[PDB]
Amino acid sequence: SLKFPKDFLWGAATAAYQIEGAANEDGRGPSIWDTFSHTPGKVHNGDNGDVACDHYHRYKEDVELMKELGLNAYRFSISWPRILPEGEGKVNQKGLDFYNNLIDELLENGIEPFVTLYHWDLPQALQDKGGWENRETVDAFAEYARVCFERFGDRVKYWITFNEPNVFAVLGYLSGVHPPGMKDLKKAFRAAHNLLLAHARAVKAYREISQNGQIGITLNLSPVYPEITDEMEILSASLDFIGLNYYTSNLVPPDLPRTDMGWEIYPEGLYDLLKRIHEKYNLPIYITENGMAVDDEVEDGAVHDTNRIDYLKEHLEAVHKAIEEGVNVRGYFVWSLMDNFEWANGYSKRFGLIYVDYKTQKRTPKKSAYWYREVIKSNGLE
Amino acid sequence: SLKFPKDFLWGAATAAYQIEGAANEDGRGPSIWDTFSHTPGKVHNGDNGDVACDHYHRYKEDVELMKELGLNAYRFSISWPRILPEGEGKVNQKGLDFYNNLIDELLENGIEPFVTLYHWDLPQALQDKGGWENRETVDAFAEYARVCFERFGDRVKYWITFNEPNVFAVLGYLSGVHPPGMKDLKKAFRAAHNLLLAHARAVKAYREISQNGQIGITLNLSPVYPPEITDEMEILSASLDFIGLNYYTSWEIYPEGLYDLLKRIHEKYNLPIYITENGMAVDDEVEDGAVHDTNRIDYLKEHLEAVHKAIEEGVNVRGYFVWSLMDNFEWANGYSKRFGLIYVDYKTQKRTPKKSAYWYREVIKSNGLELEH
Repeated sequence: SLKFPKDFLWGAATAAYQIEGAANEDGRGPSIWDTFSHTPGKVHNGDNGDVACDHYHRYKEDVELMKELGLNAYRFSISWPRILPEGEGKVNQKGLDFYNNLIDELLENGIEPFVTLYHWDLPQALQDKGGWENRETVDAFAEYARVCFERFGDRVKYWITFNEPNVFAVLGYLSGVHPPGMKDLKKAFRAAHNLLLAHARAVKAYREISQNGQIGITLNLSPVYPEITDEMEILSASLDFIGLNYYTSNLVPPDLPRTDMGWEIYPEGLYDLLKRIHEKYNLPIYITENGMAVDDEVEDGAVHDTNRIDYLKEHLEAVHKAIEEGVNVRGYFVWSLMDNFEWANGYSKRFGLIYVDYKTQKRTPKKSAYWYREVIKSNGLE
Repeated sequence: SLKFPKDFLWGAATAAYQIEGAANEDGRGPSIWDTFSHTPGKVHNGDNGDVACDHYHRYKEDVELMKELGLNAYRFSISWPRILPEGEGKVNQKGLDFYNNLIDELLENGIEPFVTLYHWDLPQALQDKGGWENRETVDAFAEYARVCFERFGDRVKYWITFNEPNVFAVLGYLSGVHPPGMKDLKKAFRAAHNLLLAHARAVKAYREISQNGQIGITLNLSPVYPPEITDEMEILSASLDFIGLNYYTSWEIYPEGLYDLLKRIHEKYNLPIYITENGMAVDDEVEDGAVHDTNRIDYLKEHLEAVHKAIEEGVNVRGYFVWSLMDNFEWANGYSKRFGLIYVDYKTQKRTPKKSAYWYREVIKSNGLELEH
């Protein structure tokens, strides 16, 4: 048996546009992914996030499923255009009411929020003026980050500025398979630069009103794909933790099994990566994403996804071997809590511990959900 | 009685985003008005054009209503993002199929198409790159105009480049009440400049394939709002075949203004003139299956008098189009302003001809009106 540290965080992760739905309800403005998934040829089978998991309306049931899972932490993202329909200025009280109710529901059931500010849903009004190529987007994000800290920070104490900014810059500005769908390295550089500045000014605004919580960033360090004043501002933004998203390693040759994404399953790469960061850097590490897509089928009311079981099992061995050698892994989040809209793959890729039937919105916990509940309860593995 | 020329065009007018619906169906990409109407605070009551009059699916019933009306011409717009979901590149075959079916349905009922290329629905993909502040949008519009000419021009003989480009530039870039919702005069200037260049490049592309149909543009010269020298001459190099006039008022009802303008265009310019828009919004209600919009009759009749006084003074008016054929999505006013000759109930999509439809039908049948001292 393999035990984890006592207060180790056990959670699952989602993202706003991937589960929320209610895209054009209750004062939410459109994001670039609303535009992207309404454009033919961009997303598998014309899927969009108009409805998604309808989590906006069904959050109470979803929080209750988290409690039965036994989570002590839940990673979600705030939809920027649900707070500021134009990215800045007018605030949506209804959007604030939703995340206040969500946060309070999580704490009522012993679940600690782990909130991501930007999870790729840039407000479309900002993209009309250039998006991340225009510095006024940086201003808007800082105002946006401020609003979230002031109204949610008394309850939220784990914050993330950006989810895989390195990946969005590549897929959105280099390969063009993600919005804003361009292929120009000079644009990618400018977008990346202002992403760093927006990160730094949000990190500083958090420290400037001083919450007992922490804030960091998340990166995937081996992903698989389908003037002067700014520099000083950027490097003065020291972190409290680093979030690691691991799925596979783009370097794998060894004949390995493959997921439903085509991704080779290679948990030892997680172990080494954890080691490499421990030697280079000393900050706390949270595995903010780790999961597997499976061709899941609801059977006789059940989904027997033992594939996903052994993937997470073998990856939770790798993290355990790392902590045994001093690496300060302080938490673990499965991607994902529920099947959802997986960007350009649409709904054809299921990562959830919980199956979602999109015709009925019925939630069916996968077998991995019942096994994960034991892992949290035992705080370890066999 | 006041009689019009034998070949005078009698029609009604619509615009793609205002009636079509099917906004995210059959290969259509989003327009800036899709984005605009999905943003809170931009459109009255949060209305949008997702469904509108569902004309995309109900076009054959609508064409049947046009023939009952007696129309010989019908002014509609082609949705640029229905032809090119991103404004340039891959062409949507289903979009070409729809307008081919529409035009063929019109001509089989003796109705002459009067097509507008740009009626305010810029593909959102091009707005992401700056929209009309970006010269690449000029290129995309030229290619767009070309595609339509090739696939539709063998049947279509009357073409409009832009509907009130002067109004869009003010409302989209100075006032900010229309998308892309900016308030900057220098941006209004640059957008205006690119619009004229795109107009000129499309006019010259039409002459390069030399279909002996006609090309022109539409302007409202009394709107209410309720140096690249090689460019500039390229603008002036784009001579017209006709001018389209949109008149509503100078909303004060003021038909004398119409006649005044018609002759000064006859004085100052000379092009054939089609009044491509004329109409009035009324608080229409269905009282037991009927709409008694006598107001709309008065407005039209009085304005049909002004055009008739101008024509017997030699003004070369060649056609007249009612705005609108049917109630529709009136931009930031949403569905709260009805301009149609035909009432549309948006819960059932049921079409109910108003009293003006029956009155306009007889005007066409008798090619004129009836007067008194």
